Amino acid sequence: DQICIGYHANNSTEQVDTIMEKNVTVTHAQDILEKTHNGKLCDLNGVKPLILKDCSVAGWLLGNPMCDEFIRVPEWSYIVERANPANDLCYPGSLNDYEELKHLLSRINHFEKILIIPKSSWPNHETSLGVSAACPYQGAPSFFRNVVWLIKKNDAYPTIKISYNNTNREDLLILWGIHHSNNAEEQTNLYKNPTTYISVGTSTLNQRLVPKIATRSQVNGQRGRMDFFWTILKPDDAIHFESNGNFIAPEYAYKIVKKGDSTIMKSGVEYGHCNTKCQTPVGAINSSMPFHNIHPLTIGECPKYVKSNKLVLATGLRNSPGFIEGGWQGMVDGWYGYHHSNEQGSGYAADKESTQKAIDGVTNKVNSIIDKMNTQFEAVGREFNNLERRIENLNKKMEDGFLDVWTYNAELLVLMENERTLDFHDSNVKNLYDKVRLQLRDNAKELGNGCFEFYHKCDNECMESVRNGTYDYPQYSEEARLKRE
Amino acid sequence: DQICIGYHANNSTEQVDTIMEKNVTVTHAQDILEKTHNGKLCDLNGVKPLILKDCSVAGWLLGNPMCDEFIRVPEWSYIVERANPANDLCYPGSLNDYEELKHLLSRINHFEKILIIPKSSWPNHETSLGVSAACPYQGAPSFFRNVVWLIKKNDAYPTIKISYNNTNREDLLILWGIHHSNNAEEQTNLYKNPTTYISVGTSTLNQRLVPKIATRSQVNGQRGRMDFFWTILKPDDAIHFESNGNFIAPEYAYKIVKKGDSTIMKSGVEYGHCNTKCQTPVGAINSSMPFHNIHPLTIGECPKYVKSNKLVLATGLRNSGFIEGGWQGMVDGWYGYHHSNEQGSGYAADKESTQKAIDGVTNKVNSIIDKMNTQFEAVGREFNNLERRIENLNKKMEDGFLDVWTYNAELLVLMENERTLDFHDSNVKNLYDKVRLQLRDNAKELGNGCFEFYHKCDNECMESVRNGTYDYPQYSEEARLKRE
Amino acid sequence: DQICIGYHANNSTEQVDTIMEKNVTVTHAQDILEKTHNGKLCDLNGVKPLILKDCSVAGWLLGNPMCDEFIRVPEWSYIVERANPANDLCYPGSLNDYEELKHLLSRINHFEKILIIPKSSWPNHETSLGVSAACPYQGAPSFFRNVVWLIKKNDAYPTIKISYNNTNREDLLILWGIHHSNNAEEQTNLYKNPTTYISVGTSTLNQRLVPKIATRSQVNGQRGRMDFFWTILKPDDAIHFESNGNFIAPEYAYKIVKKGDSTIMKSGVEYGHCNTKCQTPVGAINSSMPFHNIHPLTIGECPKYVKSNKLVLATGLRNSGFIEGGWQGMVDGWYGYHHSNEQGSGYAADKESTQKAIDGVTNKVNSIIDKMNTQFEAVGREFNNLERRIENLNKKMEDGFLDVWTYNAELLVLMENERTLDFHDSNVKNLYDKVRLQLRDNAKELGNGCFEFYHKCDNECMESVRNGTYDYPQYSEEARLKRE
Ligand SMILES: CC(=O)N[C@H]1[C@H](O[C@@H]2[C@@H](O)[C@H](O)O[C@H](CO)[C@@H]2O)O[C@H](CO)[C@@H](O[C@@H]2O[C@H](CO[C@]3(C(=O)O)C[C@H](O)[C@@H](NC(C)=O)[C@H]([C@H](O)[C@H](O)CO)O3)[C@H](O)[C@H](O)[C@H]2O)[C@@H]1O
Ligand SMILES: CC(=O)N[C@H]1[C@H](O[C@@H]2[C@@H](O)[C@H](O)O[C@H](CO)[C@@H]2O)O[C@H](CO)[C@@H](O[C@@H]2O[C@H](CO[C@]3(C(=O)O)C[C@H](O)[C@@H](NC(C)=O)[C@H]([C@H](O)[C@H](O)CO)O3)[C@H](O)[C@H](O)[C@H]2O)[C@@H]1O
Ligand SMILES: CC(=O)N[C@@H]1[C@@H](O)[C@H](O[C@@H]2O[C@H](CO[C@]3(C(=O)O)C[C@H](O)[C@@H](NC(C)=O)[C@H]([C@H](O)[C@H](O)CO)O3)[C@H](O)[C@H](O)[C@H]2O)[C@@H](CO)O[C@H]1O
Ligand SMILES: *[C@@H]1O[C@H](CO)[C@@H](O)[C@H](O)[C@H]1NC(C)=O
Ligand SMILES: *[C@@H]1O[C@H](CO)[C@@H](O)[C@H](O)[C@H]1NC(C)=O
Ligand SMILES: *[C@@H]1O[C@H](CO)[C@@H](O)[C@H](O)[C@H]1NC(C)=O
Ligand SMILES: *[C@@H]1O[C@H](CO)[C@@H](O)[C@H](O)[C@H]1NC(C)=O
Ligand SMILES: *[C@@H]1O[C@H](CO)[C@@H](O)[C@H](O)[C@H]1NC(C)=O
Ligand SMILES: *[C@@H]1O[C@H](CO)[C@@H](O)[C@H](O)[C@H]1NC(C)=O
Ligand SMILES: *[C@@H]1O[C@H](CO)[C@@H](O)[C@H](O)[C@H]1NC(C)=O
Ligand SMILES: *[C@@H]1O[C@H](CO)[C@@H](O)[C@H](O)[C@H]1NC(C)=O
Ligand SMILES: *[C@@H]1O[C@H](CO)[C@@H](O)[C@H](O)[C@H]1NC(C)=O
Repeated sequence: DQICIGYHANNSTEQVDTIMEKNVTVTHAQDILEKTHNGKLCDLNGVKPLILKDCSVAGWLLGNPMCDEFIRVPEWSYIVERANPANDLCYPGSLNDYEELKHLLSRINHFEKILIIPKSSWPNHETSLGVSAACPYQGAPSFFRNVVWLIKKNDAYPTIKISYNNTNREDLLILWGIHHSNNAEEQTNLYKNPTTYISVGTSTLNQRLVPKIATRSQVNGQRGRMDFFWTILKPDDAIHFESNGNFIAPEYAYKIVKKGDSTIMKSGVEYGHCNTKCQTPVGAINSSMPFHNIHPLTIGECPKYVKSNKLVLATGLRNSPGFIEGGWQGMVDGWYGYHHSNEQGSGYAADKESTQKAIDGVTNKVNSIIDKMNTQFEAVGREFNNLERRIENLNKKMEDGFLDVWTYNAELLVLMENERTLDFHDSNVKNLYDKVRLQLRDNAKELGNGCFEFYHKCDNECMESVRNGTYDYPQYSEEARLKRE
Repeated sequence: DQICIGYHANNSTEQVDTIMEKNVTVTHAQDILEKTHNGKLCDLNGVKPLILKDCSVAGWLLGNPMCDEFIRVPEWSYIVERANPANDLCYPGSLNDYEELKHLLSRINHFEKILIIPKSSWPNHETSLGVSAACPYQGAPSFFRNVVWLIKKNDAYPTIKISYNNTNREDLLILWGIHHSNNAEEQTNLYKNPTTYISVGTSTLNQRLVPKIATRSQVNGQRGRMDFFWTILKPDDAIHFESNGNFIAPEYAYKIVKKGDSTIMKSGVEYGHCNTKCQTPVGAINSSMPFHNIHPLTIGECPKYVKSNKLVLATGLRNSGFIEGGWQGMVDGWYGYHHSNEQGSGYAADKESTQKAIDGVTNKVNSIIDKMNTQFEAVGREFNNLERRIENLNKKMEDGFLDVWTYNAELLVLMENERTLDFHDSNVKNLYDKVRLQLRDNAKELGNGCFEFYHKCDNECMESVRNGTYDYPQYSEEARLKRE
Repeated sequence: DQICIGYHANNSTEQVDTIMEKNVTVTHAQDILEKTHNGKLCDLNGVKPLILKDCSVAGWLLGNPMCDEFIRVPEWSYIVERANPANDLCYPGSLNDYEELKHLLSRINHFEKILIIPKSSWPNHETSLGVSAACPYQGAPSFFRNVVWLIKKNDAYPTIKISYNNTNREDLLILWGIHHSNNAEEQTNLYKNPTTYISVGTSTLNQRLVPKIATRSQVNGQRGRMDFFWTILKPDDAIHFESNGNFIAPEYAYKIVKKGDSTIMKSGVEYGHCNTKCQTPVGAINSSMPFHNIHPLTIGECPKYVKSNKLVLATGLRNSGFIEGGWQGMVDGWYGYHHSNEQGSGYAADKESTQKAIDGVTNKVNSIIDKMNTQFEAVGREFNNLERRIENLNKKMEDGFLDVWTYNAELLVLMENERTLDFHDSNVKNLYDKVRLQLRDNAKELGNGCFEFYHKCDNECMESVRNGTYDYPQYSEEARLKRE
């Protein structure tokens, strides 16, 4: 006749590492690292991204003939660009502050193309001959759709003086450019005048562009270049152009309303008609876990990126194949409990109160570590050019330093807390064993294995009497007194 | 006749959370989060700020007529500027490298205006016509006080060639500028010469400026523009100017002595006459706590900013089981005993056990506070509209450290509070063990944290049990015959 | 008559602090902070540094006569410049994007100087008169060796139009330059061409340079200046120069193959002919420790820099559940017993319990060391005077991380030290409870961790209780009357 107190055992193969012990198989565990993604590019917080297909932001904006004339998506959360975009700037050249303009255009709440300077405005210049082979539409020479390459008319290029007053209530993005000639003959042939200039003026802008006529390498079959420039014209301000040649004049402009900032994501995954709080170039993370290892360049409210394959928190008990030699595989209905083997039968019992008290606390342990990382803001990727490598290395030092801080702190926290959890489980059993110690002072002997040697007989009902804390010690005290022999 | 053990209880309503348990009332606690500021702007480590009031750095350096002429103070710890300063470049234009100038001027050990090029130095040029409505003073057109807008004299503008050798043993901040005419007629009207230049050269400078005669939009009623430039002439170098028009010449310069940095603060709070090691745009912080939630953009040896409303550390016992709860009747300690005797009944406290615990939890709180390193850091936003990528980097940095310090501080608190509550429980159970070992069969294990005396213990006996000097041989026979 | 459960004591003078207790003398400890360096500049992962000595990256690159040697290292891992290199640009001027060039050049896999434009290519110009006293060689006017200063021939300077196609499969770093003369006479007496230009064109480059004839200050005896420029010619592109005069033309160029990044180190210590994974400006760190306090500016796979001077982890026990403890006699374990009978008295140790403690504390120490993730990094200052806002961002980032690692590492030591000392206390209590449970009735507990055998037990039964093989029915209640 004896009563026993032990812990639970199941068939789990999951192991956890603690600060002092490694590879400790436990009954229950919880990974706080997310490794699952959608494999698709989703909407970010309800807004659809801008997916440019093998075209760059410059190509799309300036109107490369090989790009969708109108995306007519007025709003986007992020811009999706392929790694090495194909079409780009068909006529060789450059766009000023490109990387800044891209940051400006990463998240837009209104985008609408408008016609600010119609070709009718150029009565003494040729608007139809400004085309090239480097800019093709269906094999045919063409040019950027949103600008106008003006050339001489009647061997004469009269000085242009045109102004546009932004009557709209929205800011305007206005793009224009300068054509660099190749020799003096080419200069006079397109623009009668040999010495040329472009002057651009707004309330904040004061620009003097002058063409550079030199020998250059051939790119897309052209040795000349075209440098482009942009400005943001505020409501009720006016832009003032003046030139006598080499002018790539604006024809269309863009109404921008910008309330937020994002980044240009470089990815090739397809739009999945989904929504997500966190987008990575490889797929979307819908998770609440504090840490992830999917991809560094996330956008949105994301878990912290760590260099870890697994971060498993123990939520259970040491599994089995110290007074309590091991756990009971037969106690399938509890975490802490009792065992009896009286004259009538032998059975396994579970301590509901002690069990729930621990299940609540251990889940509170996981939820605390999970939910205290409520610090989730917005994020960005890569945005620096070839002569900005020092700032790029700055961003990399930062990302790596944060990588090291989160990974050390997360891996150590799991190790420190898992040691405490397993200890917390050990202390719970010992207090239960001390509960029956005080209930059966001399009416039972200390066997030492977590079991108690009943001098007197207990029925299955007396066993539930030691359990339930409903046992009378003087009821059987004299029987134990005689059992001493 | 019985003896018991029990922990102290208060009227405290303070609640702490642990890693496994939430909303646990305690008798004592401490918040390691600073939440208060003095509501004023103060001297930082003894040095008064420079409060440009509705003036920008540009309009104070150049002489805007609506800004303060004199530099009252030769040194400052930080600059305070309003959000959208009203008096800035009154004539429309620009100041080169303005953010870097601002950063340079943000903390200065010595600033002193000096006249470098007297207005007498310009005999064949006009020194008095160079005003504008855009820069008004007392109802009349004026201009920046620290430079000169030279104009033609007798319909002629002789090519200027002037040099200034720095003989001041300290660096000099020198400013000049270029005037952008509006049309070829304006140009000859102010400077007879239609094509003009400005050549500035030092030991390190090689600059050539040319006006941009072009149609611009009216700002402050002018379509002209004035671009200003600057430089730091070293203590034995000379600056050489040459121009034949459009020259905004330097008249005054500043002797600079720079030994530290500390960004421009944007606040509208008034200057209280106080000192602080830590200044925010809303107020100053006088604290030794590790963490705070006052403002992101501090200056000085400040606590770490976190996104937390409170960081409370439990330093006491759980407030009102095996001990059946706490004793609100206990007044003179944290761990105590209960005499229940026919001679007398009362409460007593373990003097050493309590003091060992209050010293430890005090060491726990003091350790968390004292291990924080405070480095002088000036957090400010110093990037213009075409510098938004670098601003994003700074944001990511600020935001990352915020997320680290908040996560650590929140989890440190939860974790150490679970340990603090179990540390009180272990110290209590050790007192139960001391009494249990001294009286095995002489006392009875009631199980509710109390002992049942078979023997009748004097109030002198009761102290001996606490003193750890009970003699089981004294009346072990009493218990033998009592067990019936 | 007595057996006792006690712990080890030694003669260690090492103290560690804990979250609740300070200056706790322990038996064994481990400092996880590295403080020692060999005092030499070493190779990084088997690659030699490039130790420019009193020469700048521009002097070495452009071929300063005073620079001691031509190109000698074909691959490097980092560059070593002296704080203020003495040589640099012997003729006064500048080099465009010098700090971005120094970044690219910081870690180069392949580097080879090649002759791209021989002097035979300048028939109608003079390639021999392009010298200056500023570049002095051996007491004689000289000049940069990798670039040629072209001068008129027969009072004529015919326009240069020249193209170099990159026929190599490696990229080519090409440097050219422009000379700013001082007055219109010097311009004619050197280039016989009053208005001059320099156009440089590649597949990506489209430059126009025009001299600035202007009064400047004397540097190294020259009021003139030379501004140099560089570009990277890709493997099948060609560069095209055109120039009326003032051309400092490329003679030599460098084959570049770049496959990783580093930074430039400012140090004066010398090569030790050693190899390391981690390099500071004062020496090299060969350590697995997670934290170090040597220098902030490290290149390589380094530990985290912290401000602390001691991070001592505790691996043993307190030094003078036995109340006194402090058994200086025990030498072969941490936990053990002590016997007392007619044969004699001596100390014994528990092998199974002690070993699991040593396994545990060392696995903790290893876990703290081993869980640190080290990335290759290069901490250096790469910003100029008009970049001090970026420098501050760097400083804030560095200083922000220093504060993060210092606090967390300090609390880690403190928290885990106190938990380890207390877990050892649980282990000696596990031994006492095992002994007390077996001696159910035949023995009394004295209170000091010891047990009084009423029925005196000799050497033979001491091993049975120790081994857990104690036979309770074998000898029992022999002398109940010993208690009387
Ligand atoms: C307008 C044109 O086609 N010019 C070509 C030139 O013809 C001259 C003619 O226009 C003029 O009236 O009379 C002179 C003789 O007095 C010439 O007959 O002949 C050159 C020699 O072959 C051509 O150069 C070639 O240009 C090629 C590129 O063609 C395009 C281009 O597709 O980019 C043709 C475009 O029509 C033209 N654009 C405009 C707006 O007129 C451009 C433009 O000239 C350049 O892009 C500006 O730099 O050029 C190849 O580059 C080829 O290698 C080159 O020989 C002239 O195109
Ligand atoms: C010096 C002056 O007042 N010029 C005004 C000009 O008068 C000319 C006269 O100076 C010359 O001798 O003879 C010609 C005819 O042969 C003229 O009579 O007349 C212009 C037409 O109204 C004025 O333009 C107006 O300028 C306004 C601004 O006035 C100020 C200013 O307050 O900024 C007046 C200042 O005295 C003057 N500064 C200097 C140093 O002389 C400036 C200066 O001209 C500009 O700032 C340079 O761009 O202008 C308004 O802008 C108004 O809209 C405009 O019509 C000439 O001011
Ligand atoms: C060859 C000669 O005699 N030139 C005369 C000048 O030497 C003299 O002005 C003086 O120039 C001095 C430095 O002389 C060099 C130099 O840079 O070291 C000597 C070089 O031969 C010469 N290089 C060329 C390509 O001609 C060089 C060059 O002229 C300048 O560097 C152009 O910037 O000058 C020194 O700086 C003296 O302080 C200065 O007086 C002038 C004026 O008298 O007449 C020249 O004939
Ligand atoms: C463990 O027990 C569950 C009970 O449903 C069973 O489904 C599962 O297959 C078992 N796993 C192994 C490895 O036996
Ligand atoms: C340089 O060489 C290759 C092969 O000869 C040729 O394809 C290329 O066009 C050349 N580039 C120039 C600018 O001459
Ligand atoms: C643009 O139009 C409005 C209304 O006619 C006017 O007030 C404003 O001054 C104009 N801006 C410019 C630069 O012309
Ligand atoms: C996202 O994760 C939560 C649990 O973290 C889950 O309940 C939810 O179904 C997931 N979202 C989608 C679209 O499946
Ligand atoms: C709690 O007790 C103290 C005196 O011990 C008293 O000053 C204080 O007002 C009391 N607080 C409450 C809420 O009763
Ligand atoms: C400035 O003054 C001192 C003494 O007159 C002189 O030694 C120095 O060369 C001068 N510096 C310049 C750039 O003229
Ligand atoms: C700052 O705080 C301390 C501690 O509360 C206080 O004694 C003092 O009055 C305050 N004084 C100053 C100068 O900040
Ligand atoms: C402590 O004992 C060791 C021998 O193991 C000895 O080398 C050392 O000098 C001793 N230190 C002191 C302070 O006695
Ligand atoms: C680094 O330290 C260990 C231990 O002292 C040593 O065995 C090893 O030789 C050292 N390696 C180098 C390259 O110095």
